[PDB]
Amino acid sequence: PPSYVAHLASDFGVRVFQQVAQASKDRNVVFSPYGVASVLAMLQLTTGGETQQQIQAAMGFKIDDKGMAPALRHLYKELMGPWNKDEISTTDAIFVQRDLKLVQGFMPHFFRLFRSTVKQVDFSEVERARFIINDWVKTHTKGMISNLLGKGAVDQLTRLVLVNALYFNGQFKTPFPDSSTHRRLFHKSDGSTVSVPMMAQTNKFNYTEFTTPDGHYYDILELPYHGDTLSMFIAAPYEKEVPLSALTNILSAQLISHWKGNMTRLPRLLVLPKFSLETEVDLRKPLENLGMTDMFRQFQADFTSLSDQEPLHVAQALQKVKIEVNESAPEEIIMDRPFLFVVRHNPTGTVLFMGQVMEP
Ligand SMILES: [Cl-]
Ligand SMILES: [Zn+2]
Repeated sequence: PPSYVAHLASDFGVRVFQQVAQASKDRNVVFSPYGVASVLAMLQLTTGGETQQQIQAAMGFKIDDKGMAPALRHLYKELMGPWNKDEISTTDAIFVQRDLKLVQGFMPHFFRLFRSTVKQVDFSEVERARFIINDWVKTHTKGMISNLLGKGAVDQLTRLVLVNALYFNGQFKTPFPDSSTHRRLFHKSDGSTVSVPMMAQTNKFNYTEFTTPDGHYYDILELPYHGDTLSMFIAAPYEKEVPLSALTNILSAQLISHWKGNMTRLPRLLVLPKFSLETEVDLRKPLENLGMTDMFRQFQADFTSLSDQEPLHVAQALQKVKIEVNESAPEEIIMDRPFLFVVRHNPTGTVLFMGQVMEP
């Protein structure tokens, strides 16, 4: 049912998300499982030796394997095509220090595969190199993702920067009435409460309930987008006493597919907090946790496919994502507690976005 590579990409990106979620247990996190898989799929082409092994081992595939590069290319083009209706602004980029002899033939080879190019910049001009990179990222995200590199992120010694940014403000197939949006009490994991804008809509929603292995029931709702291609999945334990982590730790691309397959439409009243999350994740620690350590270590990093004439290592590997959820006697579903969301491309089964709303 899913694309073989879409599954590999999604499963990989999900494992990375779980690493971020475990690190920031009680903070908001919005992440792109597909984005991180994609930028790391590209990194495979620049990477060699042990550094490549670690990435390949973690992703479950080699950009080397036959048809693997086309597959990703087709997947991307499928996700970003006009037929989707619901726009997704995304960008990735490898920035390399200028005046470093690159492996003759790599540039055009990288382009033939991913239809992107490696950008060369002078990190010597720290603040200029930083603006060049940030303005690129903003320019290629409808101007939505700004300042992806904060002051200090890069210095005159930076030689390789890895960047990925996404913005999504989708429009629901069935919109929430503006009039129903009101301030409502949200219960945070620590037991405290804040009053936040929540949307309300009675409709025949896609819904189903799963149990955690330990037997805790949790609600899952699917909110399709007007393009009939993407869907948001909202999931959270029914019992507030059960932490959201109980879901995040069992999460997988495959589980989400089962959620979808078990959905039935039922007259429901959904109260869902209106929210706008922006998050930058430093991919280093999460990726290191998954066995990919070489790529960040100066002289141990093997990027000999990109440049064998001079040592390289990733100074920064950063993803920044902005997601906005807005308006665009039946059973009552109130998301007044920390919950997961998943944005999914259903035709391919790709997990584009994933996040936890710990505090709207
Ligand atoms: Cl919680
Ligand atoms: Zn299955």
